[PDB]
Amino acid sequence: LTCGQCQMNFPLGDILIFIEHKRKQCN
Ligand SMILES: [Zn+2]
Repeated sequence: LTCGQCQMNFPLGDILIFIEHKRKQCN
């Protein structure tokens, strides 16, 4: 997944990381 806030791209199977960032790291 890719998030503009963190401006980073992730390959398939790494969606878990995206959720964590948007959890408490993406405020
Ligand atoms: Zn983010």
